[PDB]
Amino acid sequence: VQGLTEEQRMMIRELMDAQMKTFDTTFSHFKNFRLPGVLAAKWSQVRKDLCSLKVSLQLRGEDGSVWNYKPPADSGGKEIFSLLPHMADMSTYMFKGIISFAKVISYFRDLPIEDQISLLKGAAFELCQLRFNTVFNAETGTWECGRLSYCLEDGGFQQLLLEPMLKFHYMLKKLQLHEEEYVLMQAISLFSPDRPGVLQHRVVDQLQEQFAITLKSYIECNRPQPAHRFLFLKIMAMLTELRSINAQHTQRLLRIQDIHPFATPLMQELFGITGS
Ligand SMILES: CC(C)Oc1cc(-n2nc(C(C)(C)C)oc2=O)c(Cl)cc1Cl
Repeated sequence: VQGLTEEQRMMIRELMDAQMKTFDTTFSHFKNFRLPGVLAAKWSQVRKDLCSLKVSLQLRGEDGSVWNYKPPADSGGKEIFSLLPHMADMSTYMFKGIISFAKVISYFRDLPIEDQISLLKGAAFELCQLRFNTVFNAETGTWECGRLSYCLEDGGFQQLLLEPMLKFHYMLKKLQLHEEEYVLMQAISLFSPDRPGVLQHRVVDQLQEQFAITLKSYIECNRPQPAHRFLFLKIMAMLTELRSINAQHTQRLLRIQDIHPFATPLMQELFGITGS
C-alpha cells in the first residue's frame, strides 16, 4: 500500500496471512453438523430471545440437489429450539477458525497463555461476526456460506434493522471495506485490553493502538474519495457497537442455555460454563 511504514506493512501482511490460512471462505470443511428434525417468565424472555434471528437454511449438494428448511412459527412449544443444534455446530466451526487465526499471529502468541485465553473469550463472538459480514449478501439478506445459505425471513427491511445484530451487518456491509480493513477490525477487537481477566493490560493496549493507527493510515493512504471521509471513525464506532451486541448476545445465549442446554463443549469453554 501507499504511505505506510515498513512495520505497518508487515503488520497488515501478518494479519492477512493469518486470515488466509484460517478462514475457509467456502466452508468446505464444515461437515457432520446437526440439522433440524424432519416432520415461566424465563420462557417468555427466551421466546423473545430466539425470534430475534429468523433464518431459512439452504443446502446445495455437489450433485445439484437442493435441500431447503423453513423454520416454524412460535406457537408456545419447544419448536423454537429446532435450529439451535445446527447453529451451535456452525458457531463452533467458526470459533475454531477464529482461535486458529489468533494463534497464528505473532503479537498474540507472544502474550501469556492466560491473556491469550481471556482475549479469545472476550472477542471470539465479535471476530465470528466480522468474518460472517464478509459473506453477507445485503441485497438478498443472506449469509452465503459456500454450499450452505442462511436467508433472513420476510414490516420489511426497515423492521429487520431494529434487531441490533442485523442493523450491524447491513451498516458494516455498506462501508464496502477491503479485506485488509476487515482483518484490522478483527485485530482491534481481539487485542482489547479491557476484557475480563486480562493481566497485561498495558501491552495489549499498546498493541491495539498500533493496529488502530495502522488502520487509520491505511485508510488515509488508500481511500481519498469523499465517500470515505471519516471512515476510520465509522469503523471504530461499529467496533464499539459490536462489543455491545456481544454483551447482549452473551446474556441471550446464557438465558437460553439455562432452560434448554445446547452449547457445544467449545462454546461452554468460551462462555465460562463449567459443566457442573
Ligand atoms: C447458536 C447461537 C445461539 O449462538 C451463536 C450464533 C452464531 N452465529 N450467527 C450466525 C449468523 C448471524 C446466522 C451468520 O451464524 C452463527 O453461527 C455465532 Cl457466530 C456465535 C454464537 Cl455463540
